[PDB]
Amino acid sequence: MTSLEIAIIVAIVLVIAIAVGWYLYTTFAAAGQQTGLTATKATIYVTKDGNVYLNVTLVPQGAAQVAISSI
Amino acid sequence: MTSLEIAIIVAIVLVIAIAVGWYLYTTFAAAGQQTGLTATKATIYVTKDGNVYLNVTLVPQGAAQVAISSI
Repeated sequence: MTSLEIAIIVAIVLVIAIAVGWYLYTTFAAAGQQTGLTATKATIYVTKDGNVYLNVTLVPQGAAQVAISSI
Repeated sequence: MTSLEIAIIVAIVLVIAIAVGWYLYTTFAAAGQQTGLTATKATIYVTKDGNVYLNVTLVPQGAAQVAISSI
């Protein structure tokens, strides 16, 4: 087909290819941030007056600021 | 044919040829401006008070001012 046609088709083709490629990149960058909490040490402490409190040690697995909902 | 005829025919022929040639040029110049958006980084952010906002990085593919319709 005429070079005009190859011009049009290559333009649209390149736009679509770049879009999909950097879509893959962004999906990878979002999947790499999957995170979660893990505990390495926990011993509930109790005082003489009845006050209790948990003294735990956390380590965030991943690269993010995990949000604690409830204990 | 008589040079009168060749004069007439070459005039009309040259007009038509120039018209079609610069038609091809203008079609190429219009096809070269095919454009589109592409994203390279996107991470939705959320505040403590519930306000959310997307912080994306855009790069226009092509040579034009793309118009965003909806997200």
